[PDB]
Amino acid sequence: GLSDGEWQQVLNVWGKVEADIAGHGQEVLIRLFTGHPETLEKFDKFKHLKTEAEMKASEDLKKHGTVVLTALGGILKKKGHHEAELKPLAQSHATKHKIPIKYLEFISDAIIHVLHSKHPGDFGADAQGAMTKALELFRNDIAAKYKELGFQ
Ligand code: HEM
Repeated sequence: GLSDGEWQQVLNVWGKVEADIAGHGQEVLIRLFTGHPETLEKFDKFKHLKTEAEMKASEDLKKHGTVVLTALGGILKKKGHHEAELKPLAQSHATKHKIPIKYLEFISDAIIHVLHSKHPGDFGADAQGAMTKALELFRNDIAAKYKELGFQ
């Protein structure tokens, strides 16, 4: 549950991501895969990437980064009213992709990391607080659908 002020910050920060959605998406996935290599194993089309150089050079990884952040942005722009947007993602990630909620925690923190890296001194304390809350909300609503499905 975010305030309007907080949502305003979130969508303000998001404007940064939208100026370069592929570059941000790329760096988030790279930060995830290198921070937590077990996550790479969930992708049959990235599992071949051994090195970070190969990750950086991967146009298909950048492509998927675009897909992921496009979906997250659509959800964020709903300001919490994202049940229709979120339900199919929860279902596919639980039932088809089999992604534990721990990995959503991982990518949440990775987004925070990337924003500081790409915008040092331009991602203030209030901004981080708002973005973190928004990602927690997202995660918590997925977690509810996971529980429903009995998925661990
Ligand atoms: C912000 C969090 C995330 C968002 C918004 C997101 C969004 C999406 C979308 C829109 C797709 C394609 C449609 C679909 O299959 O439902 C997808 C596919 C996929 N996602 Fe996620 N995802 C997120 C996090 C993760 C994480 C943390 C993992 C694994 C560690 C993951 C694993 C996958 C895999 C394996 C696919 C299918 C890839 C393929 O073979 O095309 N996702 N995701």
